[PDB]
Amino acid sequence: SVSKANVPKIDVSPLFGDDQAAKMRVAQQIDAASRDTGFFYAVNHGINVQRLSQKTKEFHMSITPEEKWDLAIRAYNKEHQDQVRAGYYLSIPGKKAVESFCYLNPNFTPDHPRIQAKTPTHEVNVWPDETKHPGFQDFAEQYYWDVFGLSSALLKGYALALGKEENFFARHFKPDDTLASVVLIRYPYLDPYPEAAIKTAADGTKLSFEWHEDVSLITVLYQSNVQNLQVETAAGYQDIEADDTGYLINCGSYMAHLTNNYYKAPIHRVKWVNAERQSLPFFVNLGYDSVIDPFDPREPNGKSDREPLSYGDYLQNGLVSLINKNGQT
Ligand SMILES: C=C[C@@H](NC(=O)[C@H](CS)NC(=O)CCC[C@H](N)C(=O)O)C(=O)O
Ligand SMILES: [Fe+2]
Repeated sequence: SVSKANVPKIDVSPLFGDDQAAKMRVAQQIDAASRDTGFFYAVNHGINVQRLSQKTKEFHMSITPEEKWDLAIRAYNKEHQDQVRAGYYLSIPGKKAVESFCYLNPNFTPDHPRIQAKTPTHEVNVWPDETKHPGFQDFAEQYYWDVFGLSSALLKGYALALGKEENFFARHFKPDDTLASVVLIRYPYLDPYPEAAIKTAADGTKLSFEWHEDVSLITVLYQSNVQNLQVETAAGYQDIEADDTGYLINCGSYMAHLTNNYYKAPIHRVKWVNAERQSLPFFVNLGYDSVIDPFDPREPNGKSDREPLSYGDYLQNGLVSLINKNGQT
């Protein structure tokens, strides 16, 4: 058998309030989890995840092949040269099971200065027809702001955990410029399930997505109650138990960079499971020009031998590298 990963459930509700003592105790829990397996569940997070799941299901199960082409990213539809990130990511029956829809900051409007400049990683979201998907765009945009709010609170916890003032990360995480994304991923039940859509790890484990580190500062993830994720530890790969009432939180490689690897980006992978399920990450990305000066909370003077890296650089190149390593999703 595979052992269960330590993934503590942390009540993050104090991070929304003004009790500094209570916030420090939450920060300690985040520090402990970040130094151990690198995963925890945020509970008492205030988001209606059942409604998120229901609205997402309604979308995934009603969108048509025609709409998918019309919303497709550039990788699937050469007509859509502006859609590197945002849009529909198609399945390929017989070959690729997963499909998804990605959207970015709703404030990336046609008049936004980064959209006008055509700065990489900024795009105007594409949406299905309102009549075909009533309420979906409005729900999805509001969800962006709900999970943005949770993420801001979590970032206060991480900052305090690292010995910083609570706005150390959050001051770079702003509604007008965040590069954060939501992805609404459908992993289908299929009978028969295409073997071409299944990868095998060195240890024989059947996978839907190979080992990787996240391209994010942190990742704030809702999933169904179907166990699938594994994290690599010193004791080997361990199963992360599902909890469809919580958000699974981990650091990405930008956090590892900033902290000189004190908070590592945990290596994880996705087991193949023949089950209809949802994976709904929010990738907490900063602004394109955000630069956090790296430091080391294990060294007396906090100094680092890493160089500052702008977030936009990190993200554009990180997303391309992840596609190269683990395939176009
Ligand atoms: C987080 C869970 C999910 N994995 C993923 O979403 C995988 C590895 S984290 N991530 C990606 O492909 C990066 C998508 C980035 C997104 N298009 C954007 O432009 O910002 C899975 O369930 O497979
Ligand atoms: Fe991941």
